[PDB]
Amino acid sequence: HPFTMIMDEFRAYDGKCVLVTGGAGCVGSNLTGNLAKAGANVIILDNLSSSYEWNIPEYENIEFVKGDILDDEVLKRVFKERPDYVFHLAAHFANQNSVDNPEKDLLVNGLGILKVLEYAQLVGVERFVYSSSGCGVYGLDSKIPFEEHDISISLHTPYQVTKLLGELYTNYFHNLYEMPIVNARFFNVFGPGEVPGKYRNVIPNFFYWAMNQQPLPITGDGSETRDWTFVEDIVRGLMAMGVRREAIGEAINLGSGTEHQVIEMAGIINELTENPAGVVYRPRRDWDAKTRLLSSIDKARRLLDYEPQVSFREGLERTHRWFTENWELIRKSAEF
Amino acid sequence: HPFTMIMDEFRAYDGKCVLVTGGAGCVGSNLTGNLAKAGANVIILDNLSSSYEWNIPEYENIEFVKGDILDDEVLKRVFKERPDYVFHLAAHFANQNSVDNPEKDLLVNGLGILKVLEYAQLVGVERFVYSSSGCGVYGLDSKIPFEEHDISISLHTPYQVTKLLGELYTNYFHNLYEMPIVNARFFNVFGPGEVPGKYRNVIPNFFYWAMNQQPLPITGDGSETRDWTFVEDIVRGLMAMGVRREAIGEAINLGSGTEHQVIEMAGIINELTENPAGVVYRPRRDWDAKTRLLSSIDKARRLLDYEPQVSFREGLERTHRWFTENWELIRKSAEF
Ligand SMILES: NC(=O)c1ccc[n+]([C@@H]2O[C@H](COP(=O)([O-])OP(=O)(O)OC[C@H]3O[C@@H](n4cnc5c(N)ncnc54)[C@H](O)[C@@H]3O)[C@@H](O)[C@H]2O)c1
Ligand SMILES: NC(=O)c1ccc[n+]([C@@H]2O[C@H](COP(=O)([O-])OP(=O)(O)OC[C@H]3O[C@@H](n4cnc5c(N)ncnc54)[C@H](O)[C@@H]3O)[C@@H](O)[C@H]2O)c1
Ligand SMILES: O=c1ccn([C@@H]2O[C@H](COP(=O)(O)OP(=O)(O)O)[C@@H](O)[C@H]2O)c(=O)[nH]1
Ligand SMILES: O=c1ccn([C@@H]2O[C@H](COP(=O)(O)OP(=O)(O)O)[C@@H](O)[C@H]2O)c(=O)[nH]1
Repeated sequence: HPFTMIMDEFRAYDGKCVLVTGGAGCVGSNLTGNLAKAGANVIILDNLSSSYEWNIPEYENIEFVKGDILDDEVLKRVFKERPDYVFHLAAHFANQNSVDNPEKDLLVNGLGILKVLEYAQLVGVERFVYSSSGCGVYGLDSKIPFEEHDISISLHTPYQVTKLLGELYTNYFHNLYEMPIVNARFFNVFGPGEVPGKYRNVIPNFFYWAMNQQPLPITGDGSETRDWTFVEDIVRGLMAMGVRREAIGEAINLGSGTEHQVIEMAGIINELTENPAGVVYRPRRDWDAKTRLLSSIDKARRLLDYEPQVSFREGLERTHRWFTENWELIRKSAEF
Repeated sequence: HPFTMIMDEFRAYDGKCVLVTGGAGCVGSNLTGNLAKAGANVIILDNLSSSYEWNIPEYENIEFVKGDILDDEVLKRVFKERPDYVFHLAAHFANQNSVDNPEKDLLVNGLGILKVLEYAQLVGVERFVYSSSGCGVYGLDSKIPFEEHDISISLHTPYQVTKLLGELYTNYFHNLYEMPIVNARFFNVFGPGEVPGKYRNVIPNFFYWAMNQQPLPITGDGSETRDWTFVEDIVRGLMAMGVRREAIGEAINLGSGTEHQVIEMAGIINELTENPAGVVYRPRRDWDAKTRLLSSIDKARRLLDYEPQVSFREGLERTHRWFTENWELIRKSAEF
């Protein structure tokens, strides 16, 4: 097998204490499962504001703490366990939600990461890994494909603003207090573990609508593109970031390095679900000025030996399977 | 006289309603005086957390509202007047204060500017001018002299972080809602109107100590440099930013474009005050990693016809005069 660094680099988590904020969500549920498999003791802190307790994997060594990253009482409760690793995935999500609710977005994404960083400073951590966003740091003035040095300060939603703000604070803690941080810049993550809903991503919403035989609403002309990254590839990146010394202090894109049109994505989902309803065209969402996103993943290749293992098609099949296996829980949980 | 654009460009403020948040402070007191002279009706919103009511100039057309930019009640009180211009100078100041009190710094600098921007959106403004910071947006990875495109996301204090955050939000309101914003990047402002104190700038603190015949404490070796910008030059820049259409959506350095050593600055102050106590050397402050600051002011030249009129020496003489004329008020007010 070629998977020597994926397997034995990660055994480094065995017996370690890992706090995952936002651990009941899409990336979090996948990450926490893999950490538990690697023998970590995992603490999830999540307020379930955009996630469901049933999504958390069932492992003896995962402890679920329902609470808010803005609440200093619960923060002391988890940080007195002295986590060796913090993966900070909790966030007010995402673009539209943030335009509607900019102050709550700042409190959760700004004051929330600041508090979590402050407690991490008090106890000391081997690593603090933050889920930043490609959309959040690359602007219309950034060249495609996006390289990590080529960030923008001219953004289109409060979510984008506060994703960058997170990097501003992790870099600050690194610079002044020598905290070993890593800034992961995710690109349109998808896969098992994202329940559909009003403020959620297009792929799970399209699966939900397609499986109710509804037409898929395309917000644009369909030629808009995204770099969609399968969640298990994201997780492999994150786990590498926790242990590689060369990741310390760095910002690193986690993407597929390929782009697909919205119309293709919709076609694949309709094909897999045997949806006869096709698509309908709607106007672009007003804040959606960045209609092409494509990452450069060469830095991740260099520092992490990161390489996506799952094709777009394979990813969508795995997503479909999760939908069919959990359809009743999803039906009940989805809030539009 | 050569001052045609300084004089008749600014008559544009005559009869206009101008809100100046942070208006009782150093830059604010100077700005509000000049706006009142130009015939503007001025509303100051200031909580006096680092300023004194005696500093506000006495003009019939200045209305002082004691209140907090985080308080939605007082925000409605000032914004129902329908200001034509907003100059947003209110800020939790500055580097050390922010390291000590990072959460309050974020609430004031982040949530505060967000709220003020939200109300400006509701009423509509001809211009929203924000006092960002050279120190806040240029890093160790930025080339000296600092040009406006060459920003950094790797900062050294929470104040630097939240100064950049302000630009992130003004750019957002410009991008999504077409708010006519301008981001002014000030470089080490000095002059009449800054009372000395624990968390204040070096020049007024040095005047206060020198006028008590105390040695001036140099935090470093004295070869550290700053681009010190006289407050009346800053004010001329700001007033141009309010009226020039070419400033809309732009980030622009307001500096002197020259650097001076700390040791020279100290020597001049000791000379003017006839201080016999000289200097003493202390360690660098731990967050003070940027020991050279120098702006490029060519963009301001191009867009605003900005040109500093007051030399470093002349500026320090004017500062000295303000100290001697207000010595008793300063003695009483200074909090160390
Ligand atoms: N999904 C993407 O395409 C994408 C892209 C870039 C970045 N990210 C980032 O990655 C992280 C995880 O994304 P995701 O897709 O799993 O989203 P998600 O919504 O599934 O996960 C976030 C979790 O945080 C929780 N949370 C929200 N506010 C909280 C608060 N105040 N206190 C505690 N918990 C709170 C939610 O309940 C949720 O379970 C987020 O930081 C997100 O911004 C995601
Ligand atoms: N002085 C400099 O060298 C420099 C450099 C770069 C940027 N700036 C920026 O320029 C602006 C003005 O600077 P300054 O030198 O006049 O500082 P200052 O402290 O004299 O002025 C700021 C004012 O804001 C007020 N304020 C603070 N918190 C408030 C709150 N929550 N609500 C309402 N009012 C509040 C203070 O009481 C004060 O009068 C600030 O935004 C500052 O960050 C200054
Ligand atoms: O109901 C939808 C939602 C999204 N999209 C398109 O899908 C792509 C990604 O949308 P998503 O909201 O998942 O992520 P983001 O826009 O934040 O990248 C964008 O081009 C959207 O215009 C769509 O066609 N229909
Ligand atoms: O008591 C002091 C305060 C400051 N400085 C020096 O003066 C310069 C500017 O300091 P200030 O705090 O005024 O502004 P900032 O450091 O935020 O630019 C820096 O090189 C400081 O090290 C000093 O020598 N003694």
